[PDB]
Amino acid sequence: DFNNLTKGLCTINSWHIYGKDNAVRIGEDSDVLVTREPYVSCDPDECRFYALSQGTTIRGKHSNGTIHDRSQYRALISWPLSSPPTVYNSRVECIGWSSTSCHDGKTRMSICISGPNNNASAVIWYNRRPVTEINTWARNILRTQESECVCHNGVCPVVFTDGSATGPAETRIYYFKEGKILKWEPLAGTAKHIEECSCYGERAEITCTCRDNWQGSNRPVIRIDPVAMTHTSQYICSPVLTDNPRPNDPTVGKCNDPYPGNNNNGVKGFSYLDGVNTWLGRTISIASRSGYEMLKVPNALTDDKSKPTQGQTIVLNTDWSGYSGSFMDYWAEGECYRACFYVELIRGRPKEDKVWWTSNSIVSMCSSTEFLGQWDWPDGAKIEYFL
Amino acid sequence: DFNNLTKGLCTINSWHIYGKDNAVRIGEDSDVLVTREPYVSCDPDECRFYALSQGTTIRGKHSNGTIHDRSQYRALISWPLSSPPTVYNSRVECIGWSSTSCHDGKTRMSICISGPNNNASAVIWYNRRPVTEINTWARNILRTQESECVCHNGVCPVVFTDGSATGPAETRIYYFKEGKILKWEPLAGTAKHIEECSCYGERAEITCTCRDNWQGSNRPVIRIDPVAMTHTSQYICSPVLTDNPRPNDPTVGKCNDPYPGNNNNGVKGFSYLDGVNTWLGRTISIASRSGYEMLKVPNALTDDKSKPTQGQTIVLNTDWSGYSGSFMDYWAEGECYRACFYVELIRGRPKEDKVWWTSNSIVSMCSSTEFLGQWDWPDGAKIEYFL
Amino acid sequence: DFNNLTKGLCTINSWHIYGKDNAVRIGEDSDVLVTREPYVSCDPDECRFYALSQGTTIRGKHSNGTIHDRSQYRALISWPLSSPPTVYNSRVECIGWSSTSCHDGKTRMSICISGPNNNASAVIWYNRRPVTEINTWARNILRTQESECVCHNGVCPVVFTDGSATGPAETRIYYFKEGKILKWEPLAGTAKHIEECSCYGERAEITCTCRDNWQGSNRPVIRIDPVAMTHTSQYICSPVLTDNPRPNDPTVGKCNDPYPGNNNNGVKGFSYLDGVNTWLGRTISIASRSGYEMLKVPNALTDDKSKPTQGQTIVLNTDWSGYSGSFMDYWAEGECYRACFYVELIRGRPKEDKVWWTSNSIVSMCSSTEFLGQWDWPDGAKIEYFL
Amino acid sequence: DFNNLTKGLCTINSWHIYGKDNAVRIGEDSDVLVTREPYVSCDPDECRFYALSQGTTIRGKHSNGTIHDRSQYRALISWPLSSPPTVYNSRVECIGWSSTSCHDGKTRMSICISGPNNNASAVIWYNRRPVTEINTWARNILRTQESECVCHNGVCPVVFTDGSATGPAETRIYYFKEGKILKWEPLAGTAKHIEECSCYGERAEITCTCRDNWQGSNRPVIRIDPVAMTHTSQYICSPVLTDNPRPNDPTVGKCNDPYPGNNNNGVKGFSYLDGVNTWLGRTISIASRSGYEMLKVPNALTDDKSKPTQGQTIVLNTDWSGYSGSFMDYWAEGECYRACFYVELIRGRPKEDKVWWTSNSIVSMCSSTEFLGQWDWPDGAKIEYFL
Ligand SMILES: [Ca+2]
Ligand SMILES: [Ca+2]
Ligand SMILES: [Ca+2]
Ligand SMILES: [Ca+2]
Repeated sequence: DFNNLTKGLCTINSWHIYGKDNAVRIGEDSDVLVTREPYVSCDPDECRFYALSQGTTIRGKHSNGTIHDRSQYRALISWPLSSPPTVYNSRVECIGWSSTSCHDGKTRMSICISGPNNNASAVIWYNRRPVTEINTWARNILRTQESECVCHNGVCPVVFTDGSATGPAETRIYYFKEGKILKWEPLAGTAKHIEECSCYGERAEITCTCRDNWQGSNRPVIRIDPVAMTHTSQYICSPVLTDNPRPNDPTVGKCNDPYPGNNNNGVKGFSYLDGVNTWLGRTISIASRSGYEMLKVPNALTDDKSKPTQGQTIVLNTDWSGYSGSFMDYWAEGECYRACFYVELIRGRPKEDKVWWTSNSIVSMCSSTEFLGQWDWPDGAKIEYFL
Repeated sequence: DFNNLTKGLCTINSWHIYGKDNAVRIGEDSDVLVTREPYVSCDPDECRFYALSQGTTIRGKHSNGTIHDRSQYRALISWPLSSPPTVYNSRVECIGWSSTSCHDGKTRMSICISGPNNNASAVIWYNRRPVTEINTWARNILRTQESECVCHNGVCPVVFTDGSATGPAETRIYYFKEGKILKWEPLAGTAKHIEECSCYGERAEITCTCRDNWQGSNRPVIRIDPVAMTHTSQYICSPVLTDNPRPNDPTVGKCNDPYPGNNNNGVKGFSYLDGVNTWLGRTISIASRSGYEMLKVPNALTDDKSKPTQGQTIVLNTDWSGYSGSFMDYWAEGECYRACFYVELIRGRPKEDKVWWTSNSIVSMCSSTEFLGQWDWPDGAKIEYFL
Repeated sequence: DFNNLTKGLCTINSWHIYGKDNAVRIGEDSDVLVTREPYVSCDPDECRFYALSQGTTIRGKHSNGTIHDRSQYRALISWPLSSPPTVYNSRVECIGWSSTSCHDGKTRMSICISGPNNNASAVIWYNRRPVTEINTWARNILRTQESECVCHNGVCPVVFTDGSATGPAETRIYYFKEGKILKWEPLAGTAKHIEECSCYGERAEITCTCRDNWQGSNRPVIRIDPVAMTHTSQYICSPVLTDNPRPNDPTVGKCNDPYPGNNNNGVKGFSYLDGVNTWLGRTISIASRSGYEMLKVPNALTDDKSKPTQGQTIVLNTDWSGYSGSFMDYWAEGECYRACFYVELIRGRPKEDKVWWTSNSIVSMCSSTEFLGQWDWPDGAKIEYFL
Repeated sequence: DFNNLTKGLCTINSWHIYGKDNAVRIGEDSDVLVTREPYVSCDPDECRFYALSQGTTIRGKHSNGTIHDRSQYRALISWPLSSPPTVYNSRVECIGWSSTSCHDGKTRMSICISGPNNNASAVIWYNRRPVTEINTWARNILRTQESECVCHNGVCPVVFTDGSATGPAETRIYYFKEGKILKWEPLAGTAKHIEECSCYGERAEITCTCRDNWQGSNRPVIRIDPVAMTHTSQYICSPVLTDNPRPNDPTVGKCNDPYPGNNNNGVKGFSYLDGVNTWLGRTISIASRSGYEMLKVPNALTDDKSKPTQGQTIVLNTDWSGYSGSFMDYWAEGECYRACFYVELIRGRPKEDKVWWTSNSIVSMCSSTEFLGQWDWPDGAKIEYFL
């Protein structure tokens, strides 16, 4: 029967290692697939890794050129937790270069976009069969979250953007039930530009922290109500800026406007916005996708002067990071939802020029109410063995 | 309980990418099997890829010579949708160099032919055990559809041809129930020569678009009634000729005779013949198996002057195609049958001489009532990496 | 519930290809295990391939020396029908260099022997746990059938030999129920020496055709009654001699004595002994394990002048064969038991010196009441690609 | 429903080969993972192999350096019995460089420790989700058993040590029920230092034979009562010393004190302590982890002069051994618990310098009431093929 967001977030006093696949390490001498834009997603019975294959192995010759995002040979694949995405164990969800996926309690919905930049289309799959199709409205790179959606009593909303990446675009929230469209609505609120939303849900409310690609160093937030099927957007108020690249943290920041300083760029990220129980993730570098850390900034969403009270380094500044996004095991035992996240560890091009490919591996963490010691969790591949 | 063709075809206003395995790309550095003559086929619970293995990997040395059709080391294998047919994940159905396969609702029937050209035999398997055997009647290359059959309340007919390929031959429609022969009957109607039939069924009627190898540039059609166990054949009337090689489209074409101009050659193909809701597939080239496209030609079967009103390019003329065939997920949700098809993308010999093998990959599409933008879906392997 | 041999043998008017794995072909560029002494065995729900691994891949370096039979790194593995025995898909049954295995209807019993030649022991496994252990009685290479046993209402007898191979030895029939020993009894009847028995059962009777290694060119037969738990032995009377090596067929042969002419050698083989419905298998060569054929010799067991009335060549004399043995799918649909068999196709040492290993692949056939044309089914590997 | 230790140990009159994976042999030309610290563990339905991956294949280049114990790329993986731990078949349990795992009857609990040496933490997983977290108390390499725990009516105790390895440390027995902490208690009794406990349970009592790393050549024993949740410790009295390195066996030994002679070193080991039905395992070498043997020393725990009455060599002194530990199939049929154990066969560094890695394979044995002949069970890899 349909899942229903009835619990709230547990208290996050630190983070524990949840998953880690060591793909590029293992892929130096194994049949692992070149992938990117990963995420994690739970069924009622198991949690899995997810990514867009590039349709080639890392050591395969057809890996030259996989710095490229959109092509005919990309796909949404998933595999067992903490395994590497191999040729022999990966399951294909749908064909496309942009995706999102979520179980509703009864079964799983998966969405893939393919197409030329000016004539793309989404095919919504539900219970492993195609059900609904949508075409470019703005006709400039139709695209979704690149991480899991969230459902509540059968309704699962998904944010798409179609249009420019360095300007005004058209974003829609679609509300699906059983893979079928219930309704959709243009973006509302004060957010200026929306990309790659990272979502979670608790107490019958869904929160997505997204990416303003053309203006904002602070991150927009869509809050969604899955029962009334309406929404609104804003920016995180805090001065602890969490996009990349970004300027340095000011002492005061914006609540309803992009904080300026870098244009036309960002990375996928997330946060858990929960009163004083609020944690933001970010690359440590402001210039580069390097390092990763979590920061406890009470009332970040609302308090425009808020600054960190506690923190945890996940990846050292010397180590390459990348995209990141939220997920929770909604069918786990317990009185509250335990917050989890993942970081994509990009390897290869552009920063690592001596190779001709671009891949990644995954580290995943979840919260603890304990205060656990911290380690750092690098990819751990040695680029020189690929030469 | 037995499946019953009770729905009709949905409205096809365009086609969406359904499946794609990228085998030859992935097989440059993975243990993928050399195969050909693929197809797709659905059980009640999952849809799979199917093909005739050549009993060797692509990079394996025993791949030299796999331009050859009939040998002791060929087999019908199936694998998970959109995976590549690998050594470690493929399931063997039966041993043979010609096949067809279909689930009847209760369980699956698979048919393989093996033998020397003059002493071949079919073994009908049902629920993974061998049940019934048939011997060459004409004693010249007993052969079947090379794509899935169709059932209705337990009866699943299959078209075989035995005899010459460049002349009069003996074709039979066998009607199986539970893997056992109910009846068979010689070919009837006006079709002159029958090979490799592509079949679908709706509203308790089965339509196969086949291949006249010795005369026809227009395609013969067998219509089958699974309740009365009778049939009849014809040719598609339209002048939009859909075999290969073929002459150019005239302004008027044949309904009960082969349209002349090329002898003793063709390729497997298909169509969905549904009033104005009619779509034909073809190679774009008339000379070569190059490119692929779908064309909307209302009343093609009956209207001998019919010409296209809408179209979709699937594979660009610069890209190699090959066989193609129909399938539908008869156990999918919905009020109508959503039409699907697949194209075999041949690589290697004969057209690509620098390698000593011949393999292929698969693209598969299904219909949408939407009007989706179009992309082209090439194999995407780079023949030079095999050198 | 326990299986009960209640049907009789179908009429065998010819043989159809049942299974074929092409392992050595595929193993030239895949991770396939060096094996030997294969067989086939059916559960209620699926039929599988079985063999003794040598604990190395064919292309692996540790394959030098696998001409050797008994070592610490051998095991009974099984795998899906017609796949090759690969590292990633094979299931280990037990550890040993001699084996037999059979499902009793409720679950499967598997028996492996390991040890030094003078201190060997059998461990009987039942439902994948070890249950019963037996030690060398004669203390000279304890050994079993190397093909599947047969059960009836829970009782499954197994023939072991312990002792000399070129002389008098001690053979016992053990009767197991639920993996536990019910009873055992020394060999009886007129057979002089027993090795590697190939067994089948019909109408509550079990027939094993075995191998007299020190004297007989004609094959001994143990007939077993699974209800009374007694047995008796004999030789096949016919002059169509079916061991190897062997002299030429005389016009008259022995019923209760070894036919003389070659000493201290043989190969595993089988027959189906059923009135006029009797078929014997043999290598075509008398000198070498070359070629394979089936022969219809009515009343072979009893009629000491019987000579062939029909035949089928399975492997041409120019192609290497090896061991062979019987099996039937006792849970198949139908009024009679359809007779099946397999041939081991040995490759490498001794006959093929340029390589340093010894492996094999499998062809398997079952009967038809039809008269099917015949093909020949060689291994099909090309020894020169291993150089 | 929860498992309940209600049977007692069967009579062990000898040992039979239970499992053997030949990983390093097979890993010379297959995608097998570098691992160490293995063990075996049974679910209600199957028994599996377990080990800490090093996140690389043996032939992979990232295997240089895997002599190292604690890193970010290690994990607890399990795989099917007697298979090798491959990239494509291994299941990841949790992320860490120290572990233990046991099914309680209802489902399985797995515990992994990760961290820097001074800020480590345990995450207790239960039914494949994380549930409970514990932090370093002594802040010097938090560590567990490196072999399976044991449960009784839902309570499963686990021994951890935190502190120095060559001195006084802090050891705790935690008692888990449903993955949650019931209670814990500091170490008690006369044992001086505790590491890597090997545990079994019979008649509602749990016995762990552990390792005193700084003083004892004789092995400490924790006996645990899972109903009262208390414990006590001691040393095995016997003079047949079973650590390594160790001095030579005296004629008399300690019951409540470490027997002196080697400092600050040992290996994981085990024993089954059962009146006269008592068997100890040990390396044959006193200097080196070489060879392995079992010894029957009646009343070893209590009788401080006890010396062997029977024995079995498992691995010859010329062959490398390593860790060892106990397990039993608590859900096996029968009136008593059949005692099993495993030996880790280390290959590579330190003793085998010409390679740059360190891996192992597994041999596993269980008891028989029979008196079975003995074989020796070496790794069987040939280090020269890795050069
Ligand atoms: Ca930005
Ligand atoms: Ca033609
Ligand atoms: Ca003989
Ligand atoms: Ca010690």
